[PDB]
Amino acid sequence: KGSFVEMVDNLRGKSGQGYYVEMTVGSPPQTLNILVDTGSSNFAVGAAPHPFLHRYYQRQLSSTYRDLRKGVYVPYQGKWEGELGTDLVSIPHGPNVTVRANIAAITESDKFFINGSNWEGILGLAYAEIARPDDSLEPFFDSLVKQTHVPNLFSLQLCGGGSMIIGGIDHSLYTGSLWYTPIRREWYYEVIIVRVEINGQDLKMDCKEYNYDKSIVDSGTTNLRLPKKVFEAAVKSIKAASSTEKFPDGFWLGEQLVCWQAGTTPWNIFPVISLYLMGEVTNQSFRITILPQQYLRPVEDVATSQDDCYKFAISQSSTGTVMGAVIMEGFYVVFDRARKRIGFAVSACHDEFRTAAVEGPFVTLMEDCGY
Ligand SMILES: NC1=N[C@@](c2cccc(-c3cncnc3)c2)(c2ccnc(C(F)F)c2)c2cccc(F)c21
Ligand code: NA
Repeated sequence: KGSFVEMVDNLRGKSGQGYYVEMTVGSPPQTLNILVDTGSSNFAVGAAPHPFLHRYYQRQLSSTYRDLRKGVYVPYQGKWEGELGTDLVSIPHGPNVTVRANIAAITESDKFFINGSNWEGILGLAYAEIARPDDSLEPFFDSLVKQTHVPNLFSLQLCGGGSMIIGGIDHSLYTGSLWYTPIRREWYYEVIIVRVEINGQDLKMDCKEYNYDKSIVDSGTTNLRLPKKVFEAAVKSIKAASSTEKFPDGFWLGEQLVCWQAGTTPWNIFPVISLYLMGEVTNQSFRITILPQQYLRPVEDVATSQDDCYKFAISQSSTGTVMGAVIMEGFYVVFDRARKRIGFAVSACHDEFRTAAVEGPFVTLMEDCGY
């Protein structure tokens, strides 16, 4: 155990409900399913009964628990609040190690836990800068790296199951080349989008529009979220490409499903979306190409099962671009913290006409694209 091979397929999930890894907290170990979240920096676990919780962290049963005598209140679409402490943590299908880490024991929450998601807490994988109550609460990955010989890198293969490879890159999880984009600032995993194309047609905006006010890679968000101006242009362009069929406005707003008779989804009418990411060299970029099989999220429901029903998984944001799970799915994503960069490669996990791609280089002879 502890080898990248034994880490393959260590993630599970429910579509739109996040991807989770099995973890243990306390001594003796208490097994919990934990949402893998690149969009936050707290390790926070249900620590009191809840209607949506199968199990929860019982601090009174752990001799290794240490109370930090400090509250944490996290309002955000909902909220969670609790108490801080430290305890022994391990990932049974991860590295062969046990570490002492900060843990926020969630004692009260609103719209945080989801009915039937199968997870009991969240593993915030981003940086200390966005940790709550402040940057002095060391995130889990920082403790893991400080306490062991685990390399300062992790990778995610999200399969729309999947794999979280801690401390390395597993070559069996992707094909082709790994293309790197710089982490602009170590808070969220912030990146820069330099160009957006839909059906190979450039949106023709100043590239700063794509990164208003930041662009991040977030496994804890389902959708591709875009700033208002970008979102409006994307929708207009997708509507034009798919004009042979007209859908309700609620569909485009992500509040209404679109259904087709089972096996008849007209994938061909929907365009490919290309996001060009800043390269590791000046004015060089690479693109990641997403198919409608990624941006039209199937909604599993026995009641609608004579059909295949989808939610449009692209939505408006007022807090910048969010490259959520629907974007990460079908790409092997390397969070290369040691080299302050994020790598993308086509994942080993489309149709007979098109395939998702990671390709480059592209030259734009260009202004700075960030805020
Ligand atoms: N990326 C994020 N992680 C948060 C979160 C909280 C609860 C459930 C999910 C989730 C639901 N469905 C599918 N995937 C994920 C995500 C989050 C917000 C605040 N505090 C934390 C904390 F635990 F670190 C996490 C969250 C809330 C809102 C916007 C976001 F970008 C995130
Ligand atoms: Na180390």
